[PDB]
Amino acid sequence: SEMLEEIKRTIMQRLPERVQVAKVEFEGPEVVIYTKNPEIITENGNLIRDIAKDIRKRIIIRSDRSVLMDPEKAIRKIHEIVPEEAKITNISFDDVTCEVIIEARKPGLVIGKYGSTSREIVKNTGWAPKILRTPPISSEIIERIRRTLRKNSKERKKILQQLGNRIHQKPKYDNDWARLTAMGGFREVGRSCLYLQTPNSRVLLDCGVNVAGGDDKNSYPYLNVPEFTLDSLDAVIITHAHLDHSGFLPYLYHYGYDGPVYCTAPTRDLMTLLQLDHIDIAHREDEPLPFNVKHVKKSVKHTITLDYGEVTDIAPDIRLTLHNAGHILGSAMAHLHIGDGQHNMVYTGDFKYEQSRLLEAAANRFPRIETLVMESTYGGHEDVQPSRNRAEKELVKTIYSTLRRGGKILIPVFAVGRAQELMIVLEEYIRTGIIDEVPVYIDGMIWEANAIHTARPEYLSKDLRDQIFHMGHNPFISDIFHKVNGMDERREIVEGEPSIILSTSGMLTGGNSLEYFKWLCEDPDNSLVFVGYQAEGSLGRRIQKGWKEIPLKDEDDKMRVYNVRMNIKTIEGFSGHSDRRQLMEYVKRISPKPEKILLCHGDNYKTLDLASSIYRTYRIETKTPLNLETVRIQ
Amino acid sequence: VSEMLEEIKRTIMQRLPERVQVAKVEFEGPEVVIYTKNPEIITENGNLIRDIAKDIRKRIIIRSDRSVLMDPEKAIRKIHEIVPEEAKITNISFDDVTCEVIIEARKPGLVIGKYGSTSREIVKNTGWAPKILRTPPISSEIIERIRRTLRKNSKERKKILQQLGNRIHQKPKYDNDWARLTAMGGFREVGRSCLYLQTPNSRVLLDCGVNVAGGDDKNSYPYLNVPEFTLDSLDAVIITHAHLDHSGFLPYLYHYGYDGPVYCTAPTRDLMTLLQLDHIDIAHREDEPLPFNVKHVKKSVKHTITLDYGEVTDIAPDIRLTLHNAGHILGSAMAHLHIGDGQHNMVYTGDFKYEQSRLLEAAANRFPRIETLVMESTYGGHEDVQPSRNRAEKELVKTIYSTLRRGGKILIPVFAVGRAQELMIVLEEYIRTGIIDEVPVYIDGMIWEANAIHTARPEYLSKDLRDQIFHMGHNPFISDIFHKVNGMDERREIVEGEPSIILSTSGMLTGGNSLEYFKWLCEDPDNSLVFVGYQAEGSLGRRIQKGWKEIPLKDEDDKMRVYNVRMNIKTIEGFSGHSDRRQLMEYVKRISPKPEKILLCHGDNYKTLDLASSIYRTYRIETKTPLNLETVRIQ
Ligand SMILES: [K+]
Ligand SMILES: [K+]
Ligand SMILES: [Zn+2]
Ligand SMILES: [Zn+2]
Ligand SMILES: [Zn+2]
Ligand SMILES: [Zn+2]
Ligand SMILES: [Zn+2]
Repeated sequence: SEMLEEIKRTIMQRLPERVQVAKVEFEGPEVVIYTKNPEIITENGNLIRDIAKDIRKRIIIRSDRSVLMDPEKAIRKIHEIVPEEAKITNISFDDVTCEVIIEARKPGLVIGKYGSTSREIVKNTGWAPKILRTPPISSEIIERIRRTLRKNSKERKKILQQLGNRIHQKPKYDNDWARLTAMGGFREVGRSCLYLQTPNSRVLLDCGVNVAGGDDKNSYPYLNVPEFTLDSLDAVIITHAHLDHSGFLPYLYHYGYDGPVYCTAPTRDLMTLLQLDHIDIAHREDEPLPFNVKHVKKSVKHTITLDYGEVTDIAPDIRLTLHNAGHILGSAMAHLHIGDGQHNMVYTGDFKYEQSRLLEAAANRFPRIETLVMESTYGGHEDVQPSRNRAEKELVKTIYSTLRRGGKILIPVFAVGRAQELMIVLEEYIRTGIIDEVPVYIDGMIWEANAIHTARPEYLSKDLRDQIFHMGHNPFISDIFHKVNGMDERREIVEGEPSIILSTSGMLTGGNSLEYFKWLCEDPDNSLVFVGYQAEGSLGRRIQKGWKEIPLKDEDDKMRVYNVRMNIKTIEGFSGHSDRRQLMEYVKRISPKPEKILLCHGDNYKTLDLASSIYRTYRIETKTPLNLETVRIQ
Repeated sequence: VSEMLEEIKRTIMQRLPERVQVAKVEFEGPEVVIYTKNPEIITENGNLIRDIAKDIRKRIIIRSDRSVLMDPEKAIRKIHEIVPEEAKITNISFDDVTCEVIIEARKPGLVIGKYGSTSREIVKNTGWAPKILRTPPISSEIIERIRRTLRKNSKERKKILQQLGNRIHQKPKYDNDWARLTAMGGFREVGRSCLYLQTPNSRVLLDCGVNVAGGDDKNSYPYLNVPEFTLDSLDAVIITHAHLDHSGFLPYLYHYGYDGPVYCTAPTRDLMTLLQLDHIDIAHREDEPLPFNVKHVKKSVKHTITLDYGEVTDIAPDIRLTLHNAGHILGSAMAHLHIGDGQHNMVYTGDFKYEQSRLLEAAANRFPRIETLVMESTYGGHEDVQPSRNRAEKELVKTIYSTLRRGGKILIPVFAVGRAQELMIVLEEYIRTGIIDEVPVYIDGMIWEANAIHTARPEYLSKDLRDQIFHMGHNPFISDIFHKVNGMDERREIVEGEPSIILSTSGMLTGGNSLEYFKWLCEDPDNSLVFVGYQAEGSLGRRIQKGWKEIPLKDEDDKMRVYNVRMNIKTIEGFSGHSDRRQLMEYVKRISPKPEKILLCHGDNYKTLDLASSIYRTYRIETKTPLNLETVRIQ
């Protein structure tokens, strides 16, 4: 409140009057300078950056509300100076960031050669143009998120006002120490949740849920831990959108959390999609779910989207940076700069240290690092996956076999994960004629997630991105695929001609895939293909492990015993997690060599296995904490 | 007040005869107290009482109701009637809380009377319960001061127990799915021993010490600023032994609003308060801040509950505590915590010597069900094997007779309680025999006052020594050999005087009287210094022990002055109150039930890891060596 004034005074004393400052706000992680002279934005903020580096802050310049053009009139002036050439799809406005969102067929000519066209836009309207390429298909989810954000301007500004007020304070105490407390997904794969404590700050790294249909004592993170109180909590960071890592977030907002959430733009989008489906599933089966739609909305309002590499002040003593995890669209690793920096840490979350058809390999270059916290899903020597090539041949073989038998191939997948990777490869192999021309069916859920993909292309692999937006080969539109919604429709699918099915609930735990499974499991011609990791507990793993006598609800709700006779095939070398050797290589090749390693998100016996392996082959101390244990970082 | 309580009361009384004229049943601390209107029932060995006690697994105490207790003044009159004078009484005290009359006499057997006849009659006549004691050879200023405090706060103390008892005997709120221990001090170090046990229902501190090695606050005090620690949720504090590195921070808690109990042995409590008070006096005599005062030490006493070795006591709805002899110091204990269903119990050792000393019995190794064991590791690491004390004794005499005939004094710096006691015994015997030249040995007032407490708590001393003082009258703490030193003028007269033996307060040279004698005798080659206890990192003792000779400190007129050491520095290994490398190892072998997990504390970093490395390699038991803010899960 008072230390902030000194920050404001420093700005004004370093700035010319010509820059007509209206007010200086502390909005969230950043400092905002509002000017009554829009042309100032246009000029080089080099003097601005000189100030930013001087006070060690991020500084944004925007136009004051007074010098902003009425959106009505603002649109005319746009069409005036483009004009039709770069055919414009849509124009939107953002009352908070003072940006005009412009999506067009050819974004280049919205900008102008030396960025001169957009220069004219700001100079004439006062709006910062966000030049964006037209999405080949709109994503209902994003449209909704935008409506939420739009209609809640006033409220969002105050949240940012207050959040920023907490963030740029001088720390209350010295930074003697730092600690990490496990709260989930340790010596298990499930409720990934990690709790960082400073004498000043309390942050939660991931906040997930165990999807496996079991006890509450096994499905949720340990909030009942003495150290964790909700009021003390300064921020939640969400690596990627999988419910393993994000599913418990809406519970927090139900229990009265009032703070920020940080993640990549895709993460926020996918997250919302997955959580919303999680409501539809419970409403479908008549199961008491705690969080309503409202709690997802609150989550969205308090979410702060971050680009990869974008350094962010989230607490008086904590800078956050997100680096590409390359596991799922928008998946990220958290690098945390703590205090004086001498003891920084990195959390991986789920990651893959290999370029996929969809994503760029996980990052491995960072600022100074003391401690590394990595997943160990496929840890333990026995977990070397086969080469991408071999993995691909294997699939083709299975499908051809089924197709020749005249059957269908069911591949159960999460709405986002292996699904997209699978779609790229299948599209290609069919179109090329490596696989026989056969319809590939896809759950609305996956489809809707794909929409998000094409809409955040910057988060895809360069290779793929350029293939879509420069070469015009977009696999997700292909006539090969057919969108699926309604059990009514699905009935026809299973009764129809030999085909390939992608359906929701990655491990066969409820959802659509289960219903397909019911219909197809009793025919030896059909085959079930496993691609993702099958967690312990899940029916998927039970099936995989060889279980062939499964009891389920009937056409009505009658319990019926199902004698599985269909082919069960697991295809290794496709998972979103880096394999055993890749994990070990990731440690060999790091930015600064870490001095301590923690292992999480890993099956009990695989975690211990990797730990000794790492140490004996690299002589680096690795801790393998149990679920309620705490490790010191500083 | 509570329904769970009333239920117990009914079950108690429906199993009692009309003859037990029961006034009321109270829950007072860990125990259930039956007040009776018929004192003659106290007399009978409550065979039915103990039966009820085992059946409900609670501890039951019988007392006379305040109704049938005779006036204190009137009671005294009735007592002197029945001795009548032969067994010469020294002092008579009363305790409103326990309904107990305390009597110290020259001949206690005559106050009991054959067949307990006399004592029985005192109950019949006054309603008071006679606690009979022999009058100690020396009275303890500190023990008397405590007793006064307890008398003049009985009103409050009665209420304190009533609430505490009310909290303890409740049904556990949540299941006992998990248990965990947070290191808060004295881990990978020796300094602020403090340990935080937490269940879903209960929060207990094991030890609460101060790193006497006075430096930064961030290094001297335990880490209470850990998120998981609240003072409002803390159910109990357990103090193993009176040493400041285990007990010195306790008064801070009460300063900062702690309202709960402290558990320990009677001598521990007494010794505690002595060292705690001395620590306060030292700071104020040396113009230095300390975040607690006398006021707070008094509060600490008010809330203290003393226990005997092997006394099972309900601490929390899901915790039972038993203290076992640690053999380290007078009253030194290990803690056995029976948690929940008892499947995942733990033991904390504190400091301990797994060997019989002249002064104390060997550290207990026999316990009921255990899963986790937390032991000290001061002398971990293969290098830290100590030679037999028979050798240490011989090697000590050698040094003495050398320095003594050279025209020099022998300085031994010791904490008021510790090696001082042991040393005095072995010293007394050797001069009396004539193995040592007869020279006067000077003691600091502090060690003397500590001794007083030793002779007042006989039952905690080794069986041998207990027998030799209280049945043979060979009390070594009386020998004309020793001289109590108070004031500064006496100390100067020893330095200029003719050579002899010195014992001075503050073990490793922190300050106090210990630093005074040093700044008088170190520049003389004739003199020498002997280390007998452990030397912690942040001390001058540790520096002088490792070969360092030059130091900067203050003079008479508080002047920054140089001090050059020419004297002999001889360390006598094989006398510390900590069991050495061989004994620590042996302890793990002979431990009653084999633990399935071991945590190491109170050890030097490199030694801790060394030991742990060897524990696992030898016995293949998981050993954790947690850093100072880490948490280990027990269940
Ligand atoms: K809590
Ligand atoms: K605290
Ligand atoms: Zn995961
Ligand atoms: Zn994931
Ligand atoms: Zn490109
Ligand atoms: Zn000790
Ligand atoms: Zn100690």
